[PDB]
Amino acid sequence: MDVRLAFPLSRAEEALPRLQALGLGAEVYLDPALLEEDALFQSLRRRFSGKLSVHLPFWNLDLLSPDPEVRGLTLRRLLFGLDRAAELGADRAVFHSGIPHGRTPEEALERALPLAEALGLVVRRARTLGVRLLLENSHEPHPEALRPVLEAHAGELGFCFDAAHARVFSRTPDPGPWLALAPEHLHLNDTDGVYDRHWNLGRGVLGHGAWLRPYLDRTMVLEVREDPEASLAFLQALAGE
Ligand SMILES: [Zn+2]
Ligand SMILES: [Zn+2]
Ligand SMILES: [Zn+2]
Repeated sequence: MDVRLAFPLSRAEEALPRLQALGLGAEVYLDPALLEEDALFQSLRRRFSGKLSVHLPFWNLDLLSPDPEVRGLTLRRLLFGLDRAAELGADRAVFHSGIPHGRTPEEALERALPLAEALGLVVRRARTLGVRLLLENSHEPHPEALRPVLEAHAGELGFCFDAAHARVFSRTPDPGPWLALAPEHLHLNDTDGVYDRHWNLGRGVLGHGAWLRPYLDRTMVLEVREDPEASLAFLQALAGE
């Protein structure tokens, strides 16, 4: 199994020893404040070899923001993040759609093709660099608003499924409709069904045993804020039956 630990670049020193010890890959979140810090990228690239992907910046970003300066910043953040991903030898880079929380299905759907268009330069940059670009669900109420973005890009854009985001932020809490988008990348954790807890698998309400087994051959990222061993042990028991 390709199982990776999520951590911010800002906590790499702290997460690396634990990665080694558990034989995990990495998905590194590119702290916007740290994007220009050449030495941190050099240090990481030397100190880790093993499968690596990145989470592109996302906080307060949206390619379709009504604020033109936010749109500009968002584009710069995604493109620079992709440069850094390539430097770290990342296979994949994950990003959010930028959709605000609480849009209606109609509002989310209307953003789909404008988003596909706005992603033109980002998809092109990823292609040039040899980095696979993945869109993750966040606040979309239903997977139908992501489907046209994927289709417009005709296989050049992949999907990362985060089940907790569907459960706590969307109007489609069941994993089924989201799984129908064929995620190649899974963001794994558990939640109480109220907050995006980033707890270990087995600790919450998502019932991964009921739906996750078919996806164990895909890249899985433990997006867990506590020690991730319990999730790795969950995955291993799931894999053995
Ligand atoms: Zn994410
Ligand atoms: Zn996620
Ligand atoms: Zn989350």
